[PDB]
Amino acid sequence: MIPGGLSEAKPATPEIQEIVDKVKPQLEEKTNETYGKLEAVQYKTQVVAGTNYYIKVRAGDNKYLHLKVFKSLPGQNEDLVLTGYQVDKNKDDELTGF
Repeated sequence: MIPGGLSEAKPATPEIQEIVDKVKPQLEEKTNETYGKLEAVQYKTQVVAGTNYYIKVRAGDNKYLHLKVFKSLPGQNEDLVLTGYQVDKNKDDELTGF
């Protein structure tokens, strides 16, 4: 039958790291919250009224983060949008139910 949770988990390339830079800059200017120039190390994708993304970004060559990059649809707001993110989380942290 169908699974019960998020998808798998792959490494983050420059494109995926751009996906974050797509709404993560706004993310930063959204909660007036700054991180410190992070890079993507891994990520995934969700599934809703479009397609949400989840990118795991590092934070100091050792710390990490996790932010969103939702992609609505062309017929309405094709542009991207942040559904929720994360800061100095960890490796054994959770990603769903968030």
